[PDB]
Amino acid sequence: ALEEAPWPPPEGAFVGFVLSRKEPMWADLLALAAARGGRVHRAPEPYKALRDLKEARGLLAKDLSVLALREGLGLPPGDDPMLLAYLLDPSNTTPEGVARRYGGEWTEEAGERAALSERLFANLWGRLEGEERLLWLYREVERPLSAVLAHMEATGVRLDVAYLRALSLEVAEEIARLEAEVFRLAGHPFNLNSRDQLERVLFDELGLPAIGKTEKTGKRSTSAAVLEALREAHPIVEKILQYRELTKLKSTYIDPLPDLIHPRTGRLHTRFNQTATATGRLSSSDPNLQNIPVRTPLGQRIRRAFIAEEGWLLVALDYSQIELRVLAHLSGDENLIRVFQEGRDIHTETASWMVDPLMRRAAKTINFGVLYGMSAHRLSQELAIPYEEAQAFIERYFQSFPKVRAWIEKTLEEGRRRGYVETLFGRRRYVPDLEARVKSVREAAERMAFNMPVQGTAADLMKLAMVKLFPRLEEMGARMLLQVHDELVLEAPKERAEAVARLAKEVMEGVYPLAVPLEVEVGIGEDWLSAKE
DNA sequence: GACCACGGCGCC
DNA sequence: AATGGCGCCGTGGTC
Ligand SMILES: [Mg+2]
Ligand SMILES: [Mg+2]
Ligand SMILES: [Mg+2]
Repeated sequence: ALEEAPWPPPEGAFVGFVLSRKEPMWADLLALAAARGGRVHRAPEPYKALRDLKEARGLLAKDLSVLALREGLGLPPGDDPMLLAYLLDPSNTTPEGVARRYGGEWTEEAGERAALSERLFANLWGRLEGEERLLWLYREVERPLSAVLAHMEATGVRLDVAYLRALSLEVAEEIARLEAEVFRLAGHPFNLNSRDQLERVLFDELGLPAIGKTEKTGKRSTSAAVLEALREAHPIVEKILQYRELTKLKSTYIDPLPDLIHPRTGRLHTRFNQTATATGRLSSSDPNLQNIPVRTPLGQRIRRAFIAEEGWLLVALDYSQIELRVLAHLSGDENLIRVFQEGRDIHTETASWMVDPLMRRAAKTINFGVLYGMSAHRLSQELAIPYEEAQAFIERYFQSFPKVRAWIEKTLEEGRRRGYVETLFGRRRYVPDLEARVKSVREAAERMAFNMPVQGTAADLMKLAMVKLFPRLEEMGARMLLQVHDELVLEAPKERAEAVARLAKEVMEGVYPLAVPLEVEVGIGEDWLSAKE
């Protein structure tokens, strides 16, 4: 429909582009086009044409920006219809879906993608007419965040490859020791990576008791939860659990990651997906750097591989109990607020009449369990305690936090009536199953509905913090590298590391004052692990 | 080679 | 913390 016109397009044009593969740091830019004023302009030479653009404006704008940055061009992402649609309804996660829903078709041609971006923007922008709070999120959070994310993705993080290569060889030997032992105990070799073959050995051959079933197909489960309950029923179980941890870590982190170092940067580059979750959280992929191990000994060895550039240091910042602090704000519960106001540690309170680092991490679990409606039975089982004691603290927990219960009840009722729930800033998630006539389904929905305002507000705060923090770091010559939901990892020159850490901490803590203070813990170090002071 | 569903599990 | 939110592994299957 659009009149074909020579490259370049006029300022403000919407861009379309085709990548050889989804990851922009690795993609070949196959085609580039732009649409505006009833015309479409197709670039004869996509790479060179990139220099003609003032900004990347259109579907998946950030992806193009990342590729431009990769090529040394400071091309910032602007409007992206995906972000508008994601704010309207976070189930809007793909261009295929968004195009279908809001006025077009996602094809494989740059020109059509440019045209599509233009008309989708017009339509979506119109749908936002009147949605003042979603507009504010778009302008103050999502749109500027996309530029920040573009820089993070293009910067990447340094990884000690030789170290991981050496580690792989060690872990391989330990795994061989484990599988050889398991096979002896089974009385025959099988594929130990097959949970189906494992199922038969444990429950049919060795005749161990099958405890639970798998969700979709009803097989006898061999999950860690089950194996843990059998650890003293046969010596093969512990060996299997150790085999699981080692192969999990080797196959997911140790072996793959070193092979993903980019030839130009010498660094590892993730993608931070901005329209991928139902709550407003970011996600990370290709590879996921938001689930790097940290809990077990080997897991910590893996995390140590993430290092600062020579002459620089990593600065790691974490919000402390951001979700509970958020819950205190949203519910307005006086006591829970008094808890954070008076700089006390809540999990401690409960831990005493329940200081050990285990008698606390057990008090945290319970606190969150009752929070999510865990009954006196369902919780007394999961945790080594009688049903009585379960129902016991359940009643008091809410006796002392009455407004938390009332907030949950109010949130669900409104969710049922409106069809959606919302964060502090008005980000929405639609949850229709709050009215289902099947209890298990309805109650699953209720746990999602109630979680979203809390997890989503925490996400809103972190995103806003990232938006505020980025320009300050640029001025100081520091970089933002990673976000892990309630954590940030920065890279700073050694001489400036301490100042950067102080500043970033203050920016994060004061991003948007609540009824309770936000607290941030900060560490500095040569690697991701050591940086967690 | 690709895709899928699944069970399973890494992080927040 | 993992109840909630994700992404990736190998297996088993298909195309
Ligand atoms: Mg933490
Ligand atoms: Mg799954
Ligand atoms: Mg296969």
